[PDB]
Amino acid sequence: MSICTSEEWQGLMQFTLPVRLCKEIELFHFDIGPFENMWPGIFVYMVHRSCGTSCFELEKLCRFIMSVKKNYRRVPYHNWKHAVTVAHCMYAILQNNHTLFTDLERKGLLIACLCHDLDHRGFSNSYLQKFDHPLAALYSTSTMEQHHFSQTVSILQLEGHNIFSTLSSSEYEQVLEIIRKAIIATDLALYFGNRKQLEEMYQTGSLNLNNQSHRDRVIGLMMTACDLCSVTKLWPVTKLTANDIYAEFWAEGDEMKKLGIQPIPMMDRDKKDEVPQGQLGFYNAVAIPCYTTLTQILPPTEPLLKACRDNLSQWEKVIRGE
Ligand SMILES: COc1cc(F)cc2c1nnc1c2c(-c2ccncc2C)nn1C
Ligand SMILES: [Mg+2]
Ligand SMILES: [Zn+2]
Repeated sequence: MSICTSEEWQGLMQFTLPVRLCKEIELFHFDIGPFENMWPGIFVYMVHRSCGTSCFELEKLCRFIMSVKKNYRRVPYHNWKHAVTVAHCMYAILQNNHTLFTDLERKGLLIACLCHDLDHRGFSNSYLQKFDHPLAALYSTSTMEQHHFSQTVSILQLEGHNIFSTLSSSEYEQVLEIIRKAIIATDLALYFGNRKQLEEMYQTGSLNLNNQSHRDRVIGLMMTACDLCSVTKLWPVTKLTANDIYAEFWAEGDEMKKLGIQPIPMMDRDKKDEVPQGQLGFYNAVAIPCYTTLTQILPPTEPLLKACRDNLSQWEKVIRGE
């Protein structure tokens, strides 16, 4: 696939985060947006503050991050910026609930977050399946998500990027499986089922964090909550992020129009007027339920739901002309 230069990872090793960001990075609403140059360095900081300064060989970690950066395409939304936004939200989740998770879970989850959309071409699973893309022949279900995990393993299996080699054989297999489940849970189709099972478990009082299956379900919803966190930022950031998401949807719809196929309104560039209504529906059907369930299981996660509710109110104000 694609490897980083020696210049790149060496510069990353030298990086020190400014003290004003130290405070701000702990906050859920933190926008990485204005600090592009610092993004690989922000990740290292997060790994170190969550797992410790010596739980990963600095050299190997820097080569990994830099190769991960390289294997993210320059698509409008599913890019390197998205990888770091998702990893930051996970960092904020882990920090506010530190001892609920194991050291192996904290490790794998931050890496799974940075790799979850690895080598995204800007096309949905529906597209790949309907136009019989080689990737759909390889992976029948959760097409992109199984490919993103394949890329993650392939970056690990690269010369001096294998950040986990120093773990036990038992521990290496576990973390690689935590990562597999985490990246697969990021397939939004799987979320709806998972969210309903967790909601029942919470209501009946049967949710037990010591139960592996229950644990894997909670991690899954954390993955979805991190993947959607752009809906959790200040209204001007959230509004701009939706422009990138729709730029990608419209580009996919344009490829269907070129084949004579009419795209769904969401992927139609001619149907922009329907976007505020589409966002309201997504917040009501997907985002609000996700953050609601996450707050019930993990009460410290509450500011995510609070900001989501604020952005929903903003979309209502766009619909009602305010
Ligand atoms: C009608 O609006 C939407 C429809 C939709 F299907 C997905 C999304 C969406 N609106 N905001 C979103 C979506 C996503 C997302 C999540 C996981 N995989 C792919 C994407 C694009 N992230 N964010 C912040
Ligand atoms: Mg994805
Ligand atoms: Zn994603």
